[PDB]
Amino acid sequence: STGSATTTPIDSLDDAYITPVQIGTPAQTLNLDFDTGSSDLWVFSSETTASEVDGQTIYTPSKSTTAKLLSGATWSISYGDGSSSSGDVYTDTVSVGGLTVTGQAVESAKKVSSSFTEDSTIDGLLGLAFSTLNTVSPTQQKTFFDNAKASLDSPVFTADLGYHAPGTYNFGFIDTTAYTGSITYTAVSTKQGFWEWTSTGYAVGSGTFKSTSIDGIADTGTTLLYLPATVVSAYWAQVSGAKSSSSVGGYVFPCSATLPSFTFGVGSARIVIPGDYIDFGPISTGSSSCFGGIQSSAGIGINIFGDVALKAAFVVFNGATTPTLGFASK
Repeated sequence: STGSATTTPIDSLDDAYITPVQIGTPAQTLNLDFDTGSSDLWVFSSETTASEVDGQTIYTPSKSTTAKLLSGATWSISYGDGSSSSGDVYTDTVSVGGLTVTGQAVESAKKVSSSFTEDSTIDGLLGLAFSTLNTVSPTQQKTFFDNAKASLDSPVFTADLGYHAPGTYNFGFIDTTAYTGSITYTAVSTKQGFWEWTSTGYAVGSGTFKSTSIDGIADTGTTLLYLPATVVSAYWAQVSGAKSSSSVGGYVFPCSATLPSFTFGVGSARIVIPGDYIDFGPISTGSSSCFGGIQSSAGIGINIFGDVALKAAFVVFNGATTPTLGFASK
């Protein structure tokens, strides 16, 4: 089997991407944030505290003939931005782009933090990291990809995120029309439950490539590119008027400035992030100060190749017995 679904930016800045997902029988379609940095599929639901729902589409398991309570199961998750959610668990039929999993754990939110309530466009998350990070207790649950894997033509999914435009998540096949050149594959460590890999270095604009190992994760659920302070300083030093602002919480730059590209290494290959991808707009409405898309990972404890980086590539998440990551230009 295979599946193929379009993923769409939630706003004009690509702050996140939503993908439609069919849950239950008859289908209830919710727009989920596909997140290769976590491993829970959770949704706004008929069980979510009423005051914490504001515009989202909810899953109502009582209206699904295939929903079954996963008796005794609870879940609770916190994300790197300080947001959180928790609740109980059903199993149900879940389809993505024509690919169907029966018996998928669908984690129903009883509580969500304000960040989730305030974002009307995201109805929940669909985790695509390794199932060892899944928070369901007492019985850890598998991700949608883990459950689908054996049925797939090939044990892979691919992320092809758009810049200010829709893109594609494919399951079970590599679309050879969707990228240029070849796909370069690189080793993955699963020890922390992430798609964790080592970049071979970087360049800023037309500058010379610096060979240096940068360990980090491929995370579709993080918006920006978070790298070591040395790397990030070298980038913003090439932007006139850029500064790190403690009050704003990162590097900002005048919107009149030209942003250089940023290149990162994948083995001997190179992925170029165009300068425009690094512009995340005014820090507040009407401001001439713009928020940067490359920020320091200092204090996160890990480097994160988020959407800013991933959307410059066609990315293969290879879930073979020994997982690997592939990157191609596009």
